[PDB]
Parts: sequence; structure tokens; C-alpha cells
Amino acid sequence: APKAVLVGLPGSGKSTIGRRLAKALGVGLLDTDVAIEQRTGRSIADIFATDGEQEFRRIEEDVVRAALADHDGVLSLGGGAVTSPGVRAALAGHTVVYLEISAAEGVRRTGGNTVRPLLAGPDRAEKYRALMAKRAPLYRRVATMRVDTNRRNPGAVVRHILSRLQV
Ligand SMILES: Nc1ncnc2c1ncn2[C@@H]1O[C@H](COP(=O)(O)OP(=O)(O)O)[C@@H](O)[C@H]1O
Ligand SMILES: [Cl-]
Repeated sequence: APKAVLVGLPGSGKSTIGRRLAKALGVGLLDTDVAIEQRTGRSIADIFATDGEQEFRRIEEDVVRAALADHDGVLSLGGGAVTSPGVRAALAGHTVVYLEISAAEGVRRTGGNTVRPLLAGPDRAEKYRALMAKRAPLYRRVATMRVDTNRRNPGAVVRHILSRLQV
């Protein structure tokens, strides 16, 4: 089973910490969004557009269940996977690290290299706040380790995790 399963909002660092954590442990890294596209030949948006959300979620939940059973490294979960009660069930008993972030930091990390984000309009940040409202309670539910990534370097987040995942 995975050494760690990482969950969190956009910006929390699933990609970044997933990579560094896999490197530090010397283990493989599996991202469930990439796994879905590699298993289907279709891009995530395309499955959504063509088959819709329930069908994407069904597929995602099989990819997730398969990785939990088969992968021994770090597993990074798609942001919406935890919306599926079947995914929340399958996670139980696993090491699930929830990468915490605030809406403020969240928006900043997903806001690009533009120096003035407010000029674009408030809509993206409002959608981000709403997303956090929906998702954060679910991440808290499935977590076995909660890690606050607000004003921590990726290096510091990785250390924190590694010190709490010795064998
Ligand atoms: N602990 C952190 N401190 C500062 N910036 C971070 C941290 N974690 C991630 N970021 C930055 O935010 C962006 C989004 O991170 P990413 O790891 O893709 O998140 P996710 O896969 O969770 O959406 C990247 O440019 C990354 O450098
Ligand atoms: Cl590191």
C-alpha cells in the first residue's frame, strides 16, 4: 500500500510535495489524474464533457482503489476524489496526509506569476473559497496526518512528513 496518500486543495502542493517526498523516500510517484488519462487515452476534461461527472467519478474511484491496493510509493489524489463516498471508504486504514492551506495562500499559489491578481476580477478567488468550503471538511475526515503548508517551504513540509513516517 502507499507509504503516503496526499490530499489537499489546489495549491496545497500535491504535485510539489508528491515529487520531493517520493524522491526523499526513493519510491514511485502515482498521480490519479495522470493514471486516469493513461488508462483511458482521454483527457480529464474530455471524459467530463462526454460522459459527465458521475461517470468520471466512477472511473476515478476504480483507479484510486487499484492504486491503494497496488502502489507502494507516494500516491497523489485528484482534488475531487474525496467527494466519492467509495473513495472515502477505500482510504480507511491508509496513511493519508492532508496538505492544509488557507484560501489566501491557495489563490496565490494557483494565481500565476502576475503581480496584480485582484485586477483580473474577484471571481476565481470566490470559486476557490467555495471549493475549500466543500472540500476541506472531507480532507479533515479522511486524514491521518494533517500538515499545515501555510508559510512553509516544500523542504520544511517534506521534513515534517518524513519525521512522522519512519519505519
Ligand atoms: N509549501 C509551499 N510553499 C510555497 N509554494 C508552494 C508550496 N507548495 C506548492 N507551492 C507552489 O504552488 C504551486 C502549486 O503547487 P502544486 O504542488 O502544483 O499543487 P497541487 O498539485 O496541490 O495543485 C507550485 O508553483 C508550487 O511551487
Ligand atoms: Cl525535500
